[PDB]
Amino acid sequence: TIPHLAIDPFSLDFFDDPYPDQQTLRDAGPVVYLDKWNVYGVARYAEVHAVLNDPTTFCSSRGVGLSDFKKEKPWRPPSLILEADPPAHTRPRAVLSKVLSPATMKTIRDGFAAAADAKVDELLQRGCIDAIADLAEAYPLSVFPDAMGLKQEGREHLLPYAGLVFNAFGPPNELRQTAIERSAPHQAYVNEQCQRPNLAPGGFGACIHAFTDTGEITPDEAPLLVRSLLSAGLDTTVNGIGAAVYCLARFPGELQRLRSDPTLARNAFEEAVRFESPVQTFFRTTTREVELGGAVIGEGEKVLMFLGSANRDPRRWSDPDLYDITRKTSGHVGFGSGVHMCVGQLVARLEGEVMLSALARKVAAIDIDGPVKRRFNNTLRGLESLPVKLTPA
Ligand code: MH0
Ligand SMILES: CCCCc1ccc(C(=O)O)cc1
Ligand SMILES: [Cl-]
Repeated sequence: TIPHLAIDPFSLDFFDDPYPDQQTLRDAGPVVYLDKWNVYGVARYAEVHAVLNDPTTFCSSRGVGLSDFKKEKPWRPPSLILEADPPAHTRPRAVLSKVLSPATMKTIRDGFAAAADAKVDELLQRGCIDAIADLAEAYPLSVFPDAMGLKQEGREHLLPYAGLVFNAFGPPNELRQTAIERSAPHQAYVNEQCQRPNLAPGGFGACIHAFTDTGEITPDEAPLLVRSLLSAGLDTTVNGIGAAVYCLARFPGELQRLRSDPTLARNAFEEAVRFESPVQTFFRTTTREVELGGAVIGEGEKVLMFLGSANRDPRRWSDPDLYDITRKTSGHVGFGSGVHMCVGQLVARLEGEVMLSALARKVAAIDIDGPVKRRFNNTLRGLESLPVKLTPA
């Protein structure tokens, strides 16, 4: 009654061109079974959205990766927010919400925007750049580690530690095993910067530690909460900004509309998050037998959500394969949905907005002038190299 497919969604063939296989998964039915890894899969918008908004049935405490924490030891201590269900999740989420709050964005907006404008000026003087290393990576590295309050030395561990966290959500393929086999130096760096003494005052990390007085989190919880932001806060925005530049390179008609109204910068980024979905997939675990779209799913089973596929489901979106910077993007699941919805989305949207704003005002054309290279990750989608030529406005 549930179709069985042999598609491996964690194979290099799938990462290269996931959209044909994603249509196959959507059209096979609301719920499929993935024989390769012995998990259920949901790829339409309706079921992906329903799983995300039923945290009691589809829990996160047994892991949001393939590994089931009731069966295998986690490779690192589980996240206190990402891999926690209510009520345990509520207090750490509230703290992170207040740290990354609307009121907090007012404190950083001018600095984030100025660094965005400075970087575009620096790239325009170079002309032929790599939009990944020189922009998608360079810009967030110049604002987020400082916003975190991190020291200057050692920041080369941040992106490797991030790509390790997102590879480790996947199955035990070579991508995951090769990452974990090199983890120790990055884990040691990250775990040290989470201690209150090593975080500059006024930064995100210090603010989390200051929330131990309220009774929302204890002092021993604060280091793992800083770890969350160092795990989720950098590589996702890199891939998001990378995707936006990619989209503007592939759809010059949208760059022209953006140039003619730079207030579209925020929705241009949001649409790139829908269109590319930097976070492609992750898992939930069923706490009971549950009927999902006419198919019953036993207790203790892993359910794989295709977030990128749900952001391109024609049953929910009009012309989903088109990059449209004036689309009503509200309702996309690129930031998740429900109680776990990305608590750092204001930081991501801010970085994306001010960077697309800088490009909208300073750049007249973005032309790909070199081999594009994809970066392969079990959970992240994005580019390794994007050779582009920037033409000043
Ligand atoms: C500064 C911090 C920060 C930034 C920036 C950030 C940027 C991004 N993120 Fe995202 N992310 C951050 C910190 C988190 C946390 C701590 C959590 C876990 C929240 C919870 O309650 O479990 C999270 N993000 C949760 C999520 C989830 C939902 C996970 C789940 O349901 O299990 C998604 C899909 C996500 N993110 C995507 C993205 C994308 C896409 C971007 C950027 C374009
Ligand atoms: C399922 C991946 C969502 C992004 C993410 C990664 C890590 C954390 C964390 O370390 O808590 C949170 C969210
Ligand atoms: Cl770690």
